[PDB]
Amino acid sequence: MQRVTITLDDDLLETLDSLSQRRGYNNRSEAIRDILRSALAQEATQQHGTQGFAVLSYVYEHEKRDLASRIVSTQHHHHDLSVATLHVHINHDDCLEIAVLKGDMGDVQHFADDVIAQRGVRHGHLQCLPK
Amino acid sequence: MQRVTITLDDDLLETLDSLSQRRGYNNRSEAIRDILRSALAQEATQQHGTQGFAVLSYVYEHEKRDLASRIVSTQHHHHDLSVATLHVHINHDDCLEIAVLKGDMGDVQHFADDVIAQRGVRHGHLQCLPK
Amino acid sequence: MQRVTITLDDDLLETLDSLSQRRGYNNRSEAIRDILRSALAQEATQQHGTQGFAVLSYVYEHEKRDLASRIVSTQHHHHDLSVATLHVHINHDDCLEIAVLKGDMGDVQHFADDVIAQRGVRHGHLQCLPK
Amino acid sequence: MQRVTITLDDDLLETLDSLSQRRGYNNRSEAIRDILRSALAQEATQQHGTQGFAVLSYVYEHEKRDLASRIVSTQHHHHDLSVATLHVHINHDDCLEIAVLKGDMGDVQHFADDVIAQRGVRHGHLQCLPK
DNA sequence: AGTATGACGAATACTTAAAATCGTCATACT
DNA sequence: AGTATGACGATTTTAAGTATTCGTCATACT
Ligand SMILES: [K+]
Ligand SMILES: [K+]
Ligand SMILES: [K+]
Ligand SMILES: [K+]
Ligand SMILES: [K+]
Ligand code: NI
Ligand code: NI
Ligand code: NI
Ligand code: NI
Repeated sequence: MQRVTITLDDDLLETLDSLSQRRGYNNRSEAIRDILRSALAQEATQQHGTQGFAVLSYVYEHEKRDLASRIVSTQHHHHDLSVATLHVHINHDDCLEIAVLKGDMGDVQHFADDVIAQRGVRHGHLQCLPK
Repeated sequence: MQRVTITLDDDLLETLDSLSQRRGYNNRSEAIRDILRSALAQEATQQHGTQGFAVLSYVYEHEKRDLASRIVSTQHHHHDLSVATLHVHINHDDCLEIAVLKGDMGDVQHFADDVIAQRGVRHGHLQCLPK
Repeated sequence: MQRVTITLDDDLLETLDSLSQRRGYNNRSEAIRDILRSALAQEATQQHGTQGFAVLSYVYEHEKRDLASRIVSTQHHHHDLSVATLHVHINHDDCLEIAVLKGDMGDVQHFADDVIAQRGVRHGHLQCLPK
Repeated sequence: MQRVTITLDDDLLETLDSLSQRRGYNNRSEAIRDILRSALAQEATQQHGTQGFAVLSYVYEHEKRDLASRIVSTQHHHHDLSVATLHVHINHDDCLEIAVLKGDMGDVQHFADDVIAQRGVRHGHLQCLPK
């Protein structure tokens, strides 16, 4: 098999290990392998063509890599694809934005990842509602 | 923080890396992490004790007398969970409502149900975001 | 850009400078500007062909079965002037709605009126932001 | 009397002068004096006591003065007076934000100023709805 | 009185350089 | 297989410094 080195926040790591231990896992590699495999398999994306509405929601640290200042530009670039976005400051560092999108379910998907992917933007998620 | 090495079958890794490039993160580490945090969260939102946030999105028509009226009511019902609610008038008689909620994941789920029910609520979807 | 000097009575200036420090701007120039744009943009809305954005806010009781799903219907009549509408649930029966509107300042003021009307809408206010 | 030099955008200055001319004003200093005096005198501050809800709404170039990330930062500083904020991208450069505030009408008022005073935040406006 | 401008400390925008983190591999001990 | 690290380029943070653009007061013209 292949080796791979990932880098995790201390908290993430603990949260992960313990939870892997309470499940009967004696080795991380298995543990993680099962999750990747699982969540990876149960996947699906948006067919390019249909139009409609989408609801992109996600959390992120506004401090990390001028994410706040950046996320906006990211959107203003396709400002003809954003209806509005609702923000909710959940604490000094973290933020929970919810963006309503409208247009080519394709462009949407893009713009979505143009966000979600960013390092320091956890729990990304795009929900679609095509005409 | 922390850095770890795991081992996964040549097969899986390929599947993972496809995702890395295919959908955004040209970073294997993040890809994993985001999939790791998905995991922890699921098996945290469906765990006794957890509190947090949540994004309940749904559609419905403003043409039914016993549809648009109830929603708001049954929502004020537990107005201690509703942070706010963005609403869009997609077309002439259809509404796209997104409601951000906050509290014990339990009640929250409950609260979501008592909303997706009210006949006329289509595509109802809950997205939990623990602490 | 442009820089100008004006002359005002010792009296007035003192009143202005109190405002500068008292309420934010520790900058005389801005203080003035903001007050100047209030003036202009005011006698800019009450005019012809004037188009732009507007923020219609108001409160009401959802308890009244003819007030809850009553506002949404009116808004759906001008679903072409509505962008989105944020809504909060102050308490068991109080609603705080904010409707962001775009279009011609006429139809808007119109629209607003209709919504300010529907008996039971208190504190109703509309702010215009011409282009 | 006292001399004072303010700095204005070219457009602002023209918009202002012409409008001052169409009103029978032969000198700017009078024109401006009258507006300052008026709107200034016609104020309405908030006392540190009454709690309630507020509706702060403004526009601002997100690239100017790092506003996008600063605004956020400041709000996260008073992240307890903030319920939720609705953003709307009107164009590549400008943004229309609507923050719904809650708490001691006095702090709100303060906070609101910590947003409106900013060079780069035009048409700022606070609307109060106490208890 | 009402308008323009010079002059210059203060605030903000651009560049540029060094320091601290992250993302992957590869080697090495369990 | 699993897990832990050194090594090292790519990505971000900080710090630093210079060119601009502001905000006001002072001086001078209209
Ligand atoms: K991410
Ligand atoms: K609430
Ligand atoms: K609409
Ligand atoms: K908050
Ligand atoms: K301002
Ligand atoms: Ni925030
Ligand atoms: Ni609607
Ligand atoms: Ni309500
Ligand atoms: Ni914007």
